[PDB]
Amino acid sequence: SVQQQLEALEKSSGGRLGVALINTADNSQILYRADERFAMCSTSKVMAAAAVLKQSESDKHLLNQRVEIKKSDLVNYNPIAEKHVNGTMTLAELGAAALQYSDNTAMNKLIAHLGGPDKVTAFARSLGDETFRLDRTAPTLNTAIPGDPRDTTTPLAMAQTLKNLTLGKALAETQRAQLVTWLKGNTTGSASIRAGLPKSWVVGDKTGSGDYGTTNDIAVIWPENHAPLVLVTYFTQPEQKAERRRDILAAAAKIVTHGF
Repeated sequence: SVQQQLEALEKSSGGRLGVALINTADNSQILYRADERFAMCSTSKVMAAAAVLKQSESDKHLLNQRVEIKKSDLVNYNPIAEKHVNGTMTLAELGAAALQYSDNTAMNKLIAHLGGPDKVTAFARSLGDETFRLDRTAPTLNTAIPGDPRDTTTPLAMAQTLKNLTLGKALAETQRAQLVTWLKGNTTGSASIRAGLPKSWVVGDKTGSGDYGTTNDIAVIWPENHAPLVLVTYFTQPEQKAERRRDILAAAAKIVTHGF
């Protein structure tokens, strides 16, 4: 069975696997350690970007506003923000970089503009997500230390919230459509969830990778002839310098989507 397949996958992987799939056709779900906390890592960027979109619903000027990119803003990873040192980037462009290239500088600007990590948590709360919690900026929010509650959430919680953001009540139509466009254009997840699904399926996702070989991916999937599916696959390991295993996420995705 699916459950027996996942536990077997987990057992041979050498880590801890968290899975949460919601079939919007009938709201049925497939859960594996879905109520356990995991470090979100860069998948938390979706909540930061969405927080800015919610504000833009009340300020038609926000998204095009500018922020200047200094050389001191560059952190451990910023492939897009680097191309703009001494120049500027609009909040929209920062949202794009943070999500489609997982630019860490871009994420920080968004957090800064919102007023800090605590504000992102409040936004999550306003959405009915009582699990999510952002405590730090990039890149320290990626330490993913076992048992550390900072910057974590559960698979089910993130699945429920990702659903509300992309297919439900969370955002106004234009903003919601913008978030979806950003997710579909992601360039960092070909070896993760996407790798475990039929080539024709349309997918929008946000990956994450941190210490303890933490490998994550949350996505919205549009089959050719069925209602959408929302999937969260989190994976983490016992040793601080373990390698990431994007292939485990692909395997989990194939296991749970069998039949759609």
